[PDB]
Amino acid sequence: EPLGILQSALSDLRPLVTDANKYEDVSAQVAVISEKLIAQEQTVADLLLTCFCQCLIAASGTNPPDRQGQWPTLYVKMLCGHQWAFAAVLRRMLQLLRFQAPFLKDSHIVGLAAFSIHLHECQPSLQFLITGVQNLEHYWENLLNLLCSDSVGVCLKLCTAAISYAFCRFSELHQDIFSGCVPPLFLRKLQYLVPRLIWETRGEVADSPLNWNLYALAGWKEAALSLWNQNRLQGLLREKSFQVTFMDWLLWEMTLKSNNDVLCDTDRQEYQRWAVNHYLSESSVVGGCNGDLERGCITIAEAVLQFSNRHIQHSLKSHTGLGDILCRLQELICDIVTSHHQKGRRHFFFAIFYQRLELHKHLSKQGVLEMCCRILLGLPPLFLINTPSEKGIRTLGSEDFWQFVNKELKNLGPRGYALPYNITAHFFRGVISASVQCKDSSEAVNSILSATYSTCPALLISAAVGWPQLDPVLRSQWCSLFGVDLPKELRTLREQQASVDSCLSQGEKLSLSCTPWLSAAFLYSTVQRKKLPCSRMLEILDGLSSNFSMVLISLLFFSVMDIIYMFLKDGRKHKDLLENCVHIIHCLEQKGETWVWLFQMTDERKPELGLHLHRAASDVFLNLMPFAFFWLVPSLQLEQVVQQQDFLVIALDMYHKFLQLFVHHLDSHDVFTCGRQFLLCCVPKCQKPNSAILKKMLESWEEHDPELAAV
Amino acid sequence: SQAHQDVEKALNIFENTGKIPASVMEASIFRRPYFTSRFLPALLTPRVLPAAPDALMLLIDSMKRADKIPTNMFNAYIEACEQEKLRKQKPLGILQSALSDLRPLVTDANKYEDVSAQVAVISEKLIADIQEQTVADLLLTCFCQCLIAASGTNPPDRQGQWPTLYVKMLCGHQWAFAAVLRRMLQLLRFQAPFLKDSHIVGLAAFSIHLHECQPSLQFLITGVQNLEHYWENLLNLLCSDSVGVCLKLCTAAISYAFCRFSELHQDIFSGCVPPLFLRKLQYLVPRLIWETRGEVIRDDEEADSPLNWNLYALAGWKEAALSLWNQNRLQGLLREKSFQVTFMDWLLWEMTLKSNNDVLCDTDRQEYQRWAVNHYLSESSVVGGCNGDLERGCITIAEAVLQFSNKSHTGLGDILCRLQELICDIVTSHHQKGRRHFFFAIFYQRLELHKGKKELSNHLSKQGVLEMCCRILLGLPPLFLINTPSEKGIRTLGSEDFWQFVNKELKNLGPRGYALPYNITAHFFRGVISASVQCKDSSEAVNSILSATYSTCPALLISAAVGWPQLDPVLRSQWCSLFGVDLPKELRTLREQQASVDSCLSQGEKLSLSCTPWLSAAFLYSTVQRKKLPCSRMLEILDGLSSNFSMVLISLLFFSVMDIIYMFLKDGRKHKDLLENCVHIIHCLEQKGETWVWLFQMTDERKPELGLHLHRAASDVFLNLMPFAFFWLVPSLQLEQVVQQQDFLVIALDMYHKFLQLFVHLDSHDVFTCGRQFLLCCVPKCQKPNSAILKKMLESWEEHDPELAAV
Repeated sequence: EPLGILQSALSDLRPLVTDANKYEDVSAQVAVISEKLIAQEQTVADLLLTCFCQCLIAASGTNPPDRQGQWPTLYVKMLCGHQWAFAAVLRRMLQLLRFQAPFLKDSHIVGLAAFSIHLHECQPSLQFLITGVQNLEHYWENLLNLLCSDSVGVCLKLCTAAISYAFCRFSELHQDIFSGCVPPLFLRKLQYLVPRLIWETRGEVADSPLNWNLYALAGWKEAALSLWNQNRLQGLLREKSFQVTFMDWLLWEMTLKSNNDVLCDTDRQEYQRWAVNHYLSESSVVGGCNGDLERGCITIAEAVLQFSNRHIQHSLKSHTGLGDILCRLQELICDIVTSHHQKGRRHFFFAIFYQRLELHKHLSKQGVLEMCCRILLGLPPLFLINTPSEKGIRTLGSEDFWQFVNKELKNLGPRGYALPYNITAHFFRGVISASVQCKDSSEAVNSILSATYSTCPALLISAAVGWPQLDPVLRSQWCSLFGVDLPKELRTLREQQASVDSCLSQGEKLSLSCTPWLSAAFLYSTVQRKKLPCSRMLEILDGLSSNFSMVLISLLFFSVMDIIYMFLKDGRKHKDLLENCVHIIHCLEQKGETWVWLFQMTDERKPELGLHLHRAASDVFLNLMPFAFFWLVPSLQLEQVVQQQDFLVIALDMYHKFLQLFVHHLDSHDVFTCGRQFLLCCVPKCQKPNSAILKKMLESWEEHDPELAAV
Repeated sequence: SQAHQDVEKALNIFENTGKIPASVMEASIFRRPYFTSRFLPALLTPRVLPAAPDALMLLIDSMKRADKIPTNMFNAYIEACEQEKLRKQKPLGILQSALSDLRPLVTDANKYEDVSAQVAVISEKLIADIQEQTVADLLLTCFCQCLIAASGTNPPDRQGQWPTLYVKMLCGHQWAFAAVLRRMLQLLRFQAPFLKDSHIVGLAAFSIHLHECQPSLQFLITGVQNLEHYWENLLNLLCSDSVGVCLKLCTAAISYAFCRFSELHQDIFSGCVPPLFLRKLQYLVPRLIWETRGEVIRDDEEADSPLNWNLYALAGWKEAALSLWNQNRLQGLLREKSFQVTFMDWLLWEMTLKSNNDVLCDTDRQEYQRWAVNHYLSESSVVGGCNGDLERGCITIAEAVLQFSNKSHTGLGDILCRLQELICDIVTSHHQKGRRHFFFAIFYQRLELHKGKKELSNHLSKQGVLEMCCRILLGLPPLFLINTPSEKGIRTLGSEDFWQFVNKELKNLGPRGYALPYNITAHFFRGVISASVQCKDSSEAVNSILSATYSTCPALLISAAVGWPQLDPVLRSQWCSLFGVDLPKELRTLREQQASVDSCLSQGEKLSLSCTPWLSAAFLYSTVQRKKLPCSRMLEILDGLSSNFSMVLISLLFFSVMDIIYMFLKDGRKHKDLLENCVHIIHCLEQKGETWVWLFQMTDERKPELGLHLHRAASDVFLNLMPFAFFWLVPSLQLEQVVQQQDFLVIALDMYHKFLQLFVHLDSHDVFTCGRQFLLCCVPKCQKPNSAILKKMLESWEEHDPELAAV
């Protein structure tokens, strides 16, 4: 009968406590026997916890806690001295707080809070055979960082009775050592949950509470308010072990479930619009900003780049407080670009991304370069531009989005030669929303888009690929600000597109404007978009121009990249494309040119036309170019790829890279043979011992390092 | 027919911000031939069991019962529920055999012999909750078996002369064809997330075959129309709860219709499949299945060939719906008008899809949209779309948000977050040619349809749309859209708009009457604070606005005064965050007045007066009314000898006769503050008169300045209700209300007219005899015995128009 005696004892302990009968405690030791007579159960926990939760409220009324006795200490001892029950009550408490958080009473809460404090007093209570937790301290965060997200109206009515009990138990001594009785974390969530829920104590800057009135209180809006004004507390949450800060606030507001909250969506945004301003007017000793605004955006981005890491969340957690935060970050960005002393420097907000990409140099182009966009979009299309104000002239330019977009194009693996569209519209839509500030709003654009074409090609080629979805925006904007003719750099593009969409129909001619690699993009993308074959592209073209070949090279490049994309999707070859290219080559082989310098993954001697192309291509792809160089080289003549200049110096320098990938096993044969037969009837460098050496082992370098000397 | 729609509207109003409506309470006493036997039983006839183990609507009933509103008949409500519980306290084998004898027949010999077996099915089905929930899953299930049995011998092209026949047989009955529908509803709502992968294809082929028969189902619980009003309910509920199933299904009622119903000219084929399946596969595919949006490539190797009927030996659901979106005959069929998808239907689908149900992470659910919006924003207008007019975009989004209502919600937040991404590109441009006027217009035209005053059905919709008009403005703030600066080398910061909207159709929004709520009156201040950066001074641009605001749009200031204490630290912190210098000269006089009032109340120091007698008497009133102090400690501290005193004593009478009402509409009968007014009157008498009738006159004939600077802040719900108060309080005075007043009789009649034009009452309609007294002793213009016998009828004008000409 391990139960009957249990209830008999925990009942005899009921009346014996109404009066502090001296030394009437050994009846505690008795229960030990009972517990020793019982060691699935999950009831000993509740049986032993209700004794406390009921004897407290039963004695209270006869006397206040301080003048109550030495009872709870001995109870906690007789409980903890058997390190198996102490491994259960914790579990039942955490189990009933979370799941049935609302299905609780107003008299069981305090019964757990006081027990929690009493636990904190017996720090020697430390068990190690409890998976998930190591020490006691961890338990507090473990349960509270789950309560303050699922249900907030129970982390306040549980972190208030604890204080109202501590300030009635130990409120006899401890002028200074008081701090150390309560657990620290309790005394922080208050500082974050009280104002939020009730406004009467937002910004405003006695003996004791009403003698433990909680047992027959009239509410919680006055028991949480009769305690926030207590001059003994407001002079207590200033030490370091009770100091809430700015980042540690975002980390908790980002985790509130929109649903299960208690505030309407049009009331939990005033709280943020106030707090974000209360933490910007502070000192850094506390952790808050010193009155600036830079440190108010750096510190909101450095948290979003830290809360997503634990939410990989493949393709569910309810709508987090996230998003809202990013709306209180643009209401603040419109206050440092719209001003009269701009001095428009933006080196910051980008060096913040140069760090996360160096922690692991969840790859870069998987889950971090998709937040450097979700952020960079929610902003206005003006922040991407500098807007200097040297002497009121207020010229235009950009040097921190180019130097950066040249290292985030590695994101879009779909195409490889292009950015996405949604990050190319903001730019062109910004240079139009910034010229306004200038005097002649149609003489800066001509300057920006002319400095471009030489510093950030990768942005135009993503326009060319999207023109028919973009023109009716720029036009309707320049015709909505002021009805004046377009500039000479958002117009040339319309002409170069119309000189295409017509001549593809029924055939007339092509105009061949100055820069090749833009006309070629227009042409190729239009073909692809109209589903035409690859035979019109090659007949509607000049034959006597000095700017013909430089179009065909560029046309071969996109074909290569499309092959490579088709390989990274249900790996195969897509035979048809391998034909187009060879035609292209034959369309330029009776002119005496050199197409083999796209396959130089360096910058040694490539004429200026490649750099402006390779500096637009991702690096996920140029690591594969060899996977495409040994498919369309053998599909050519065995002799029309040798009259060139320095051929094999690319061939074998590329085979050196075809191996690192292994460590198409069926393609190893074709590479081993085609990069083995040319080496006889090749350039006049060597006549033997080079094919032998190549057959020896993977020592092409050990001999080439000396062979390339003479050649 | 009507009262039920009214109950629905009231409930929809009692959930987003729920205490009680206002028009119903006004009508309880005015309209009380129609509040009993036409609206109460309308709310008590629904007496269903408490289906939810809680109070879902009985909240409103209990709240009304807290008052005298519902009569003792309330008891019969409870006694009725019990009675309902007294009402609800509570072969097939050979059918399975026959219905199962079919499968062997249909392998090769389906040569018109599958008829007599149908005759037997129908002959035994004649004789047959469990009676229905069991037979449905017995008829239907036979499909999923017979189909799969015949789909191994030959494809559907050649076979398939039984299915139409079996369905023809089923529809031949009436009490069973109406069970399969609800059974499929339940079987695709609850058990849908996990039932099977071949119990589906046996439902697409039962959906289609129910289309080529065009049966009649005019009688049903909900679906009254033909099928076309049934597919949409199903598909909408489903795509709102379960997405993957919607696509798994839509892409199986198609693949079964390019194989079957093939080999026929392309002009009539498009009538076999319903329209909505395509009208929804044009939307789902590019949402879930990326790689088909228009970014990567158009891969095509099998474009012109009947795609293989492989769903029974397939590999997955990512090649049965992508080997279909690439078939030319379809991709060239999604261009007709019978099924388009336009930029006002995409929203009403995407703006009702609650997270916790979708299959996408947040940072992909927030890229899909940004792709869509930027695809219906570069599309012609003959098709659904807007060429490049960001204005038109925002207009459409706002119109949809307004036409979605007919709190906490997740989908709507995303739309309201894209509004900001669109707008913030405007305020940072300073159009000066297309300005905020393009936006507010929408409201004005959504708010004119409800002018045909009716039986408490449109007012509710009016305030319901108004609350959303407000919620929006709080959902597209960069926080200074509501500010109209200019440019002539400098910036003036003026705001000529949002003042008309407030003076016309916003002040009649919230409680307390004369004020607004403290969620929209902070945006104006937190916006002048944030737009005062562009200028060069930043301390005078604010004083200019706040000095102009005294003449026009005064209803804002008062809403600050009434709500100051929870507004001071906000600004005191914002300013220090931005500049970090002293405050201006017009944002601190308010603080000084508040502090003076406070410091004077505790002890008493003959409060001063800041020459603005409709501000300095709002502080004084609210500070009292919140701390529950009485009158005597309210006007015992005024120092009126010759300064502006009577005005500070009339503003209080206004504020005290506009809160006798907020304590009437809000579950009450009468409040005891009229004594405060009977005292203010005795204080205005001791002075040299200072008459008080300006307030009780609606025209603008001779009302002095403040007399029309006040009514320009009230609401038309109250000003239409003053006579009530005028006739409540009057009887507490006599022999001085007239003989020493000016224009009393005229006003009394002007009021007694509207006291009759309200309704189509001993405590309500009693001043009949009262107004039948003032005449015998009044300012005698003619007033001999005619108005004593002429106002004794229904014509207060048959002779008054002339009896006033003799004055």
